[PDB]
Amino acid sequence: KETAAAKFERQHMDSSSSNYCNQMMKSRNLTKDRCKPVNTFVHESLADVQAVCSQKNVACKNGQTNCYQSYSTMSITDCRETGSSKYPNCAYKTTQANKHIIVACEGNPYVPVHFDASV
Ligand SMILES: [Cl-]
Ligand SMILES: [N]
Ligand SMILES: [N]
Ligand SMILES: [N]
Ligand SMILES: [Pt+2]
Ligand SMILES: [Pt+2]
Ligand SMILES: [Pt+2]
Ligand SMILES: [Pt+2]
Ligand SMILES: [Pt+2]
Ligand SMILES: [Pt+2]
Repeated sequence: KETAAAKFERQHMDSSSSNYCNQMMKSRNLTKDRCKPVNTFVHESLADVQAVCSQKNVACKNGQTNCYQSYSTMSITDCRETGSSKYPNCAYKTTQANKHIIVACEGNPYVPVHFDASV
């Protein structure tokens, strides 16, 4: 019964080390049945990420036009499973950057529902 907006917050928001991704991928239920291979966390306020839905309108990867690019760079952590990672012992490399995010927005209130990319 999780909404698309709630799922985006669970997978992609960290509004709060080398082991960050190992710990975060676990606590967000992204290693439950399989190791989710790639995931990005946004290290910004929920308000600042929701505001992206009023910024630069762009096409999404899938061809819809409800995508938005952040005008500002944001603090993000990229998590990517190692070559040698095997479930249920899921292993991630943690990479920090300052990049624009692209999100899909839907619904009322009009908030992020899908992490399209970082640029
Ligand atoms: Cl969707
Ligand atoms: N930027
Ligand atoms: N971060
Ligand atoms: N997403
Ligand atoms: Pt951070
Ligand atoms: Pt952080
Ligand atoms: Pt930029
Ligand atoms: Pt989606
Ligand atoms: Pt996602
Ligand atoms: Pt997707």
